[PDB]
Amino acid sequence: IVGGTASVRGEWPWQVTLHTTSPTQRHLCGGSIIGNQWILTAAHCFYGVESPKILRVYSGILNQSEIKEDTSFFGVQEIIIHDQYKMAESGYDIALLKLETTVGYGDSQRPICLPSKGDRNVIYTDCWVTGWGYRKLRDKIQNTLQKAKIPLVTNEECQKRYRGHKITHKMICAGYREGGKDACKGDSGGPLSCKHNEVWHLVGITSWGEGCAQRERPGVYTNVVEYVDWILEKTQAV
Ligand SMILES: NCc1ccc(Cl)cc1CNC(=O)N[C@@H](Cc1ccccc1)c1nc(-c2ccc3c(N)n[nH]c3c2)c(Cl)[nH]1
Repeated sequence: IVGGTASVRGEWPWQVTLHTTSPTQRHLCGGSIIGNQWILTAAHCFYGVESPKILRVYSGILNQSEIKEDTSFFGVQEIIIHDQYKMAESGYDIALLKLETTVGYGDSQRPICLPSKGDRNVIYTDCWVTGWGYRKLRDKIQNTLQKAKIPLVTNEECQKRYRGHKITHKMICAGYREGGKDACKGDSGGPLSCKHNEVWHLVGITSWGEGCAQRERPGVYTNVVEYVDWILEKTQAV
């Protein structure tokens, strides 16, 4: 996160750190708890990932330093990538992780509500992007979970900012015209959480952008409301 601040413990209890153990254990992507066996993240995170056996999900983490060999985690039973997904810039940048065991809910880990079908017409004015990603273009993964409030941008306005790309309604953008606050390297897969009627909703999935927090370059997010049926299809399968 560029231009953000340290989060308070328990502030984003749906935020997870997805680690890889191949070749060395390290943070790979952000993610969100949406169910007691389900993590919602970005499909691009799994480029070259041949097995879910190399993945570890850590919930209830403020600081990456809390993760040691003895730290409990959730194994991944299955990686579910949207089957229309080709690349982040083309959309369908969404994936589900089916966990091997059940997340016990508490004040350190709980699910975030998915947007409602009716909420496609609602205007969110209180949106936050969270993660352990870089604070600048050339940096390292941050110890403490960072947060930054970002305004949503219309599709039309986002499309003017990305000449040469096709910004679909399955994408949602967020950023300041002058830049300064955004997601950066290591934040992808994480949430864009918006508070409306005292309830947090998973409005976006950190997907892609041209650089980090650049002037007239909004962050591009998977528009979660456009995938609620896909999420229900994969999580509510008979
Ligand atoms: N252009 C930035 C931008 C701006 C606004 C918005 Cl909304 C989205 C984005 C996108 N921001 C991303 O996170 N992009 C992902 C893409 C990607 C995901 C997974 C694997 C490969 C590529 C990314 N993650 C890392 C990364 C991961 C882990 C570590 C680590 N342990 N050390 N260093 C790291 C660095 C890099 Cl580099 N790039």
